[PDB]
Amino acid sequence: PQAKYRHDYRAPDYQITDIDLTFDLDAQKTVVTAVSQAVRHGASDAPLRLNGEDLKLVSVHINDEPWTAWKEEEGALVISNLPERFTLKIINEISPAANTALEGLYQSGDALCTQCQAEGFRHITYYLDRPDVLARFTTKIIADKIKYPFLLSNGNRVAQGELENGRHWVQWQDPFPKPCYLFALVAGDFDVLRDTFTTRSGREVALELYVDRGNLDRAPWAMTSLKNSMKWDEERFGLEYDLDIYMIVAVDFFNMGAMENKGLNIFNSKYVLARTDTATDKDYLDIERVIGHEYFHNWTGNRVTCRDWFQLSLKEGLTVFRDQEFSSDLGSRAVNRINNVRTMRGLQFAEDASPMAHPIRPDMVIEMNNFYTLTVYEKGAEVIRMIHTLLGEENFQKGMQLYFERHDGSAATCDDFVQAMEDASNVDLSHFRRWYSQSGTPIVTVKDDYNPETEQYTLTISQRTPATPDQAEKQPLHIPFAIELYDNEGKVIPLQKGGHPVNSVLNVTQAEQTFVFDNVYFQPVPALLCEFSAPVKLEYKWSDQQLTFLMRHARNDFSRWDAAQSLLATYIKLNVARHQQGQPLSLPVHVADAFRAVLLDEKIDPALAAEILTLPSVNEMAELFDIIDPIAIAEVREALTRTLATELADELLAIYNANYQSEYRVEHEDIAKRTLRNACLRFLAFGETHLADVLVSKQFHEANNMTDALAALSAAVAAQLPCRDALMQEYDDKWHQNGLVMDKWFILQATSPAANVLETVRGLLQHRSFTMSNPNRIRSLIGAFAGSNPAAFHAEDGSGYLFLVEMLTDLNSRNPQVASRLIEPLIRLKRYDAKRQEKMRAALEQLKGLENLSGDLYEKITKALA
Ligand SMILES: [Zn+2]
Repeated sequence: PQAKYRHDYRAPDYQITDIDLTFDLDAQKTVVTAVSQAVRHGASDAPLRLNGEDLKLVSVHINDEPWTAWKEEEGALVISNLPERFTLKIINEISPAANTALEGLYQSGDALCTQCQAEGFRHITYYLDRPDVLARFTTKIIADKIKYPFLLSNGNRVAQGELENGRHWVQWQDPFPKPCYLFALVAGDFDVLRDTFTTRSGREVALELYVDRGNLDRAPWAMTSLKNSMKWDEERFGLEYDLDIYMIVAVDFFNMGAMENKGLNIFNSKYVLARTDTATDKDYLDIERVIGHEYFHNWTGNRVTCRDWFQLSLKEGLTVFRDQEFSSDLGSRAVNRINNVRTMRGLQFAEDASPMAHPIRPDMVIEMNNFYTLTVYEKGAEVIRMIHTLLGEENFQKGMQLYFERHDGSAATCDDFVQAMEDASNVDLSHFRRWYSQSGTPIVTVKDDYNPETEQYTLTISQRTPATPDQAEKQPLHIPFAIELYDNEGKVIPLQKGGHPVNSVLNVTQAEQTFVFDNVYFQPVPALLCEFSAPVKLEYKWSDQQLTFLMRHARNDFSRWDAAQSLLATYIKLNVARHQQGQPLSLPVHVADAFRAVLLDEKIDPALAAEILTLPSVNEMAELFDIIDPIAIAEVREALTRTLATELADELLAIYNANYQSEYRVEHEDIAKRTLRNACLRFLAFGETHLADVLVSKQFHEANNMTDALAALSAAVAAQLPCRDALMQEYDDKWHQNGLVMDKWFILQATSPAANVLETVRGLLQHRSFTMSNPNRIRSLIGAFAGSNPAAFHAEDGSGYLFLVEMLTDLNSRNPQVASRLIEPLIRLKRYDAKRQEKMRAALEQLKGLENLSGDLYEKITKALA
């Protein structure tokens, strides 16, 4: 399998302007007839090179002439000797029922549906499967009426009829030219929730949500979120929907979260289906986020698409930024920012330190599906957010307007987007562009000095990015570095120099630079990298008292949570070193006191209190260390929880009780209270055993919602309480028929601290609610074990690696995309000790020798073993 390089981009020799598709649909054998209008742009002797994978070719005609001048090759149909403009007709067969990879057209339960990103359309017919080829689609679908009463594709229904032998047909037309990755087709029998949205200019849009029969009770929240998303994009970005119908289909079998196919999104049902007894506050907020995300792609992705797949961040980073702004505008901005920063620090930073490290605009790709990553999405969004920081909302919106004005109806590049931002704002972004082409996390080191004779505060700031496996050379970036200075009363000291105000976003552009501030009347406590103003690691020699001062006085809630994180980092690092020497936890009294003060503070937003009282996960803790000791990290996290539970027992129980809510509401004040209450519960589960057991068991049984029932169940598992086995069995007996609800239970089983966790996980491969045919089940059981239980995955006997190898040996053949997601914990070997590395290398060498090794795994394994 051959690498492809961004620098090799070349305009296509042929364009296809219009394509008329017919599907004679059947799960065993689908016949596709594709009639394309092609125009040559390249040299008159250039052949037409169509992509195709796993297709049975039936015929090729050019202007209705059976064509003799073609050859099939690996992944291609090469057609020679063509006129300048012509009608191409291809007939080919495919088999949805045999498509276990879930790429192209496949079977999802009884339904047929598509997943065409990045390059799945070539699994349906021979085509120019590249996103700079934009065609107007019309799609006719012919199927058995009883099996497939609903036949959906992009756009509007323009014809329909019935046939003999119990078949019917529908034809769809989408007036907007589109790259083929936005093609979608759905056939099946569904319940449909129907509603309407009227755009600000008065266009009435029919909204239709298709769910499996019986699931209509779980549909209204997603419909509500869709209307919320539409309204918000109008208010915030001035964008309206541009078609007459918006369809969403929820499918159980889906390798991704959701896809933005024009006017016909297809969603993993995990991001659609919610009822208060089945779904948590977090599920509700995730549905909102992902409904919004796919809706926001209508402009940032669809009306302006990607010239090539190396530009993936152009749509994904910008759309993630938009979904974050949506969630933040509608909810708690501080909570959203906190959560996204934890994802950056705990998950993305790890990827940027891995063999798969890549810039947000990659330079080299073997399997494009390997690059739908935390880097392209989450760091890509941090990069858009830095442009927003540098320009401010007004200029940023001007740049959006110029971007759409220039690029509406075409495929664009990351560079085009930056250029629009720069032209609209008159902010020079040429050094800034380096964030697109350099991989790795910068480390920003800050030293300060207060001069009492001159009343000046000096920050000496430096930056470096360590070399990564993909790039030996690194250069300084344009780092927006937001600061705030506090006097001893907690008041902000105006920033100024030489009689003029200074902007609080510093431009850190050099390897080393000094910034001097005048009229600093008192020695300041600084807040640094405010609101995580750049995606970097900060090195500053904090005192404990500077941090607790900030937790008490910082103006932005983010800064208070972030000061607590820096405070905790110090003692997590201390206690991991202690664990390694056989010693128990040590924590100064004044550190527990800072957390007591948060619990008892009446003025603090419960949303903030809740996040400060949620300890960093084992993955966030891992990023504090050069060499990861996952067993010490897990045990230290538990010991810290036990220590805080003992020191704060009375305060924890008071706040738990005060935040009781008899009514369940999916509303941001109610959610904040309940998140605080359940954060208290986590600690309380580690109190005196009988007391803990009673409290947890009672919450589980009296819960009037899944958020509270799951928080109880999770605490019983985490603290290994006596009630655990009974509660876990009760949930199984109640919920086994419901895969999405069982995913929560598989996760708890997979991440359990019990000594026998792997044995339990292996037995659950035979559980009635588990199946290897379903990516959600796989991710909930196997993926959560390997990625979210590193202590057990990295068991010293190497049993975790051997288990993952057995699972990937199956999935490599069955569903390479899911296999490649799941291999990720194994490729982090260089972060671990020598003895672990050699077992992990051994596991990777075993996988490398697999017969029919997928390109998806090949790419990661070869990087990991380099
Ligand atoms: Zn997206």
